[PDB]
Amino acid sequence: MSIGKLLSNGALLVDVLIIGAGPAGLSTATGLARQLHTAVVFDSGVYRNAKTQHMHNVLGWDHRNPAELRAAGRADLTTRYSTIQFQNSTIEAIRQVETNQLFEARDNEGHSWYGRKVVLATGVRDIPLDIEGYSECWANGIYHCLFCDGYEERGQETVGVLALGPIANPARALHLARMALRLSESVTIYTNGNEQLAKEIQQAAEESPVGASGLKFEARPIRRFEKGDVAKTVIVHLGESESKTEGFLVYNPQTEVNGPFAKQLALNMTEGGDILTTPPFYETSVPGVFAVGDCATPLKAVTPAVSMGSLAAGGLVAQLQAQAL
Amino acid sequence: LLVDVLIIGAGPAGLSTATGLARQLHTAVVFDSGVYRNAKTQHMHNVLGWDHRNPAELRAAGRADLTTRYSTIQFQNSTIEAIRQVETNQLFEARDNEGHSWYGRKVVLATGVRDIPLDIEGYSECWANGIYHCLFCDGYEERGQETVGVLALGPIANPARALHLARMALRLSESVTIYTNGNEQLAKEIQQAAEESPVGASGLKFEARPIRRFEKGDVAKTVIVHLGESESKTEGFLVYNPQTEVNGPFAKQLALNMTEGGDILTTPPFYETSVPGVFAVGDCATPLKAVTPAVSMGSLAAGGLVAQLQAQAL
Ligand SMILES: Cc1cc2nc3c(=O)[nH]c(=O)nc-3n(C[C@H](O)[C@H](O)[C@H](O)COP(=O)(O)OP(=O)(O)OC[C@H]3O[C@@H](n4cnc5c(N)ncnc54)[C@H](O)[C@@H]3O)c2cc1C
Ligand SMILES: Cc1cc2nc3c(=O)[nH]c(=O)nc-3n(C[C@H](O)[C@H](O)[C@H](O)COP(=O)(O)OP(=O)(O)OC[C@H]3O[C@@H](n4cnc5c(N)ncnc54)[C@H](O)[C@@H]3O)c2cc1C
Repeated sequence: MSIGKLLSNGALLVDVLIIGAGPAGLSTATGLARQLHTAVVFDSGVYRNAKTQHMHNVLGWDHRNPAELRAAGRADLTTRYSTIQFQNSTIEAIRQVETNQLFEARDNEGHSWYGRKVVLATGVRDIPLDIEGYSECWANGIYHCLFCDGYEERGQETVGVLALGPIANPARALHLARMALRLSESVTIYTNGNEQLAKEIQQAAEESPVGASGLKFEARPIRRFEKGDVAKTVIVHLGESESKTEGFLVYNPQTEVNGPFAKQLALNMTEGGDILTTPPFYETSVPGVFAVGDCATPLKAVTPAVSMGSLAAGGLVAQLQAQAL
Repeated sequence: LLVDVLIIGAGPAGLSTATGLARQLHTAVVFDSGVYRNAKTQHMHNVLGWDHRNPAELRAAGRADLTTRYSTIQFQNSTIEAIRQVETNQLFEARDNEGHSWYGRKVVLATGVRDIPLDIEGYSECWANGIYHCLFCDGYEERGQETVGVLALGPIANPARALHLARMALRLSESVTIYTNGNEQLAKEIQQAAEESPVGASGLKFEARPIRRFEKGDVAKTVIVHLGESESKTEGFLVYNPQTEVNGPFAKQLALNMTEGGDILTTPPFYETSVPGVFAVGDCATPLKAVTPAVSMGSLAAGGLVAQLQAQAL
């Protein structure tokens, strides 16, 4: 290579291997660059929000393409700084060769990279509902985050909430339905064949201080989703032969962390599949390995991802400067 | 005038909070007295997508985004003098410097902090101009020094803080002198801690003489530190993270729990204060005083506000 310190195997050793060039990884690299620390940032080119044209709820970046944030971040990292190296390849394996001290990353081309520390910023993959038409409607009628979307489609007569998967409880369903009520006159909560749940959600709503006004409950099984002709509408085909048109649908899917690294490094995971990290610096259960962004928090958004990246760099700088080379 | 949220502050923290609320069509009045902690700076660093940009540009973009595409966020360029609760979590009243009152279901305090100067002649002249508080914020621009100083005074007067800063300053300078302003016991403790640490004390010097005054040098960001009676040392720049105090009387008026540093005590995931319905975000509510945490706090605060407004009666 051309940056870092030589090892006995013939390779150069950088301070940090950052696996990910979304906002989380780019923000981590941003902090390191301030203190002249070296990093190889890997990018497989798989971004969770690749299906979108417009970012929201990111201060100063309203309605901008998420690709623009990544481009600005990359430009900022190579223009006034020269310690940050970008590698467009997919990491297939990571191993700790020395405790907290040396890590090896191997890519899809057979090439090896060495860092004193590792940052996992691989993001997550959204798991589709096994229902016909779901894939056509995802991020195009079915929305997961009403801070991220929904405002553009406000003023509806009726929209739906899918109380399925992780939304199949009164807390999540009601929180999402009440958010949807800001955007629609009426909200129908779909339970896909769970009457008991529909009853639980209704009762919880009726028994809550604000009540159940504006809410509809649909317990019938869902046969398929059809992308309606107009705007972001989705026709939900229920039972044998009835259907209903909704302005759009709200569903926050189950996710899984991208890459095999939690398995390979035996990193503690959350019940939800996320890599378990602890504030203040978001170090994982193996020292010297950090995790930031979607792969390491239930707060899966751009501003928390960038914040995690900054704080991780603070911790990395501390470790790099306090620990013998 | 009753809105959902009275937001006191239009820095990154307040603006981020408003950005969140606007997505869900919640109403807010954002107050701005026009006093920003980084008012003295031309170049913001360590904020993804904004390297070397003017911090005023971030505030301008955040304001423009909110006024352009959203209609539920109001801005008031006035100073708030007093806030009080009218009914428990039900209602808050903010009184401005013109004797107008505003009512909100909730309140966000995003007032920032004021950096307390050292009581040493010449400090004021050298602040953010030779004396730097955050080596992620600055320092990189003045790299390649022969010598720089760390002021191990106030909150930096302990081996951990002094060594952490000194090792950061060593990235930017051949040598770092740690000043203890007359505390010889501290100088020795810092040296031993460095000497006994895994990385050692190489590149560090220790200066325990009392500091009489700071004189800003004519060249670049240099500061002449006047020691003893007549002796002096010229540094490339000095590094010191000051004690801070929250802006505004609101933590006192509402009797909000404070941290041991004087910040408003808040807790993730939503940064609500010790008084239900009052939130605090950004510098006034965290020891992590930087733009990206301030912005993230604003977003999460908006999530908690959104949750309460929609689960509680109007
Ligand atoms: C449809 C949709 C819309 C959204 N809209 C918004 C919005 O408006 N506002 C908002 O704040 N949030 C939004 N989000 C959430 C947002 O996308 C995430 O919070 C954010 O992208 C997380 O950033 P990250 O860096 O953690 O992961 P990502 O941005 O997904 O980046 C992951 C990086 O890791 C890399 N990677 C993964 N595995 C490997 C490997 N083995 N080797 C090398 N590289 C690897 C990828 O190539 C990629 O570069 C949206 C999400 C979705 C699905
Ligand atoms: C010299 C210097 C350089 C810095 N450089 C960087 C950097 O490069 N990168 C970085 O990330 N961070 C930097 N910081 C830290 C950064 O400035 C803060 O983290 C950030 O400004 C916090 O934002 P905030 O919204 O919490 O407070 P502020 O940005 O200070 O805004 C506070 C708001 O509250 C308002 N307000 C206060 N009291 C009242 C009242 N009574 N009525 C009405 N309104 C009121 C003010 O008018 C203002 O609008 C720097 C700080 C300093 C001092």
